[PDB]
Amino acid sequence: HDNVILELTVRNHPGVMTHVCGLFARRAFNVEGILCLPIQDSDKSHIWLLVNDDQRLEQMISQIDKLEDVVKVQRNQSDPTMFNKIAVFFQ
Amino acid sequence: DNVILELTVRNHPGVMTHVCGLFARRAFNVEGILCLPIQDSDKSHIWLLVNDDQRLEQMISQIDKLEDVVKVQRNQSDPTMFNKIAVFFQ
Ligand SMILES: CC(C)[C@H](N)C(=O)O
Ligand SMILES: CC(C)[C@H](N)C(=O)O
Repeated sequence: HDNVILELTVRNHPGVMTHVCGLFARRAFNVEGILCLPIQDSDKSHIWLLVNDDQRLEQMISQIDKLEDVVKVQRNQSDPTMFNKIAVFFQ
Repeated sequence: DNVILELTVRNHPGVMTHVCGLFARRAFNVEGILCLPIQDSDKSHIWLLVNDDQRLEQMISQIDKLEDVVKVQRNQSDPTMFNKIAVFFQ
């Protein structure tokens, strides 16, 4: 499984997830898993995307950070099996 | 006060943009998301944690009408699933 996990720190405002996924949509780029949780006592959230490793990711990652509501992006700084662990309880 | 809206959708690019776009076009914030692929299928499950809202009534028929949304279920998952997940994440 050549997947990578992008962990985004975003503003918790309407529209943010549509802007982020929209960038994958415009590249015909499937997102495999998503988690989004608010960060307590803040106006921000984390979004985790699970996507396949692709030669276009580095430029897409740069495009994600340029979004006004994305304050930060990390790649493969999350538990690599988090979606396998979550799935076990919720399927 | 929150509710989970549960979608079965086609696991294809742009599908999550179409779903979240419905909320964005109403300035309706989404508090929690989980999306997981359904194994041995072309579908994924999406759980959306949102404020139970008079607006969420009008939205629900809009979501169901999306070509790529296979099924909509509402209030069938305890909203604490997101608190349970959260105890394990930074
Ligand atoms: C963080 C994200 C899910 C944002 N709350 C939105 O509704 O687009
Ligand atoms: C199901 C959803 C996350 C879809 N795979 C998409 O990339 O929009």
